[PDB]
Amino acid sequence: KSEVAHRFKDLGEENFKALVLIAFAQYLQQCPFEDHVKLVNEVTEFAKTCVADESAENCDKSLHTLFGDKLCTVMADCCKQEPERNECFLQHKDDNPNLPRLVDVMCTAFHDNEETFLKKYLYEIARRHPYFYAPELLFFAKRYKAAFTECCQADKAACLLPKLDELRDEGKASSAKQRLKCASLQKFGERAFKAWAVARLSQRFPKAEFAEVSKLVTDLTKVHTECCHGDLLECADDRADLAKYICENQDSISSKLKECCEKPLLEKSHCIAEVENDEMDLPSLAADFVESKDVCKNYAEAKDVFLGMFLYEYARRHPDYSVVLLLRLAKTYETTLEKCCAAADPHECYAKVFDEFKPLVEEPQNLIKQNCELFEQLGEYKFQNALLVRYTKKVPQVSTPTLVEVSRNLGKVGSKCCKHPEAKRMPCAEDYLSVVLNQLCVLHEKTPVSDRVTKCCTESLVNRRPCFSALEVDETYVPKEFNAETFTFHADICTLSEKERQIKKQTALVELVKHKPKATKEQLKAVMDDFAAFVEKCCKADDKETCFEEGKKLVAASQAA
Repeated sequence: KSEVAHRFKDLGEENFKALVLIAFAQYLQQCPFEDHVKLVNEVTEFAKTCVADESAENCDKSLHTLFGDKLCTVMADCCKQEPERNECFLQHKDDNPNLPRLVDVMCTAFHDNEETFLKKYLYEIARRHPYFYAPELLFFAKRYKAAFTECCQADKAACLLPKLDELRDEGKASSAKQRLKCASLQKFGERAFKAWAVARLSQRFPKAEFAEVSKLVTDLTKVHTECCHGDLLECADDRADLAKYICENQDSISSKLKECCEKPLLEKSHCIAEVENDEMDLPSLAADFVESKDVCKNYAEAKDVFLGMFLYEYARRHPDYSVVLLLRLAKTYETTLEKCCAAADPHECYAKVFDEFKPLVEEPQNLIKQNCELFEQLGEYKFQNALLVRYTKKVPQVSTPTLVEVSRNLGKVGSKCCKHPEAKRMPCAEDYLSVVLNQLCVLHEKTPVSDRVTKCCTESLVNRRPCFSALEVDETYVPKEFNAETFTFHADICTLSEKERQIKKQTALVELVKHKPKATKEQLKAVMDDFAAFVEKCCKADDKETCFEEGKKLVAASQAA
């Protein structure tokens, strides 16, 4: 009885009220910080009475009832009964909240109140990332404190920032990768997430057999179902159970995790999550899945088991393949079996399934090869502008900030993965590609404006990237005329850093392409540099922001091109 006392004893108090603070902030993202900490205090106070005795007044209540009840003491449409009032809080999670505020003298605030500083960090991140992996957010919290426990007491802004530039970089990656996990579980189903897990684990532990891989998949599926559904306490508990289930059966999984298990709890599960693939002779995979005469009857007797074995055996031999490609081949193998098993001569039909896999393998290899060549031709900034143009052409109805954020992240994928050896570059490039594309989909789903985005985002998870790749120019889009909210500049841009000055210039490039999505050539190259020189000139000028006159001036010169 009393699930709150179960999780309080299993997780401890410190991790308890931190996870409870992440949950309320991800549900009600617009409430002030000091209102949540008081709710956490009253919830943590009630939990200790249930730890004192599991059968008090309301201990036996669900965690949905306990959390939902006091979520509503201070959206009021939802606060209906529990089998429904909890779902109402879920579909109101805002992936793009109207929040704006995301300095070595702030390091003072750390030393004035180390605790409130760290918990306000959890509050600000969780409310802007309502699907953040909460057990992993505790890890960034410890790493946040850890960094401040080293460089905040000679040259502060020299030890802090190189670590406060790697953590936040991992933070954006962590929230985006987890957002894809939640989308696959909630939009595409448990079967889709388990298929992704089977391929991911088979690549990672190719020495582990189909039993333990299937075992770890089932546990991993329950972990992320709870977290994405808002069951943060059970999710952190089960994540600790699974991380400790490994290590105890390490040699039956992979001989490469030993230096991760002597590590503390939050860093050991983060270690196992960031472990690289184990070491990869096996029989020909065509024998059991292609050339055997019993392929159709084995497939019909146990469909998902047969498909899982195929994905496990294929992924265990191809760590050079992306996970999304392996899922793509498994989908093709399923579709081919469905068609040829029902045909006249099935054996001669599905015996060609490896020939149709050939273009599906070469397509991402060619795409990454060409775009990494384009990256090395332009550098990251110009590669971002090239992708900016490319994607505003595909889907010009998408909001300009969304197109700028997606295209800039696509450029970051090139800077990171194109330097890798080809034996690990496609897993990097293509799987991060699906992560960034999922960002576009969830941001567009909040305010759908383009049926082309909607179709590619809802067609199929594995065909998402090929769907977007096939787009070129939206031939039905009517050009947008320039307005006041679109094109005005002033001299406040010169006080900006080098990064947000480029983002401003990249914001205007999107509006350029929206003004005429057919222009392209490198006619857009001339305009983008006409705007660049326009900013450099008026920033170094001798005036009172009266230069930024030249606005109506060179804009017309770009209507000439």
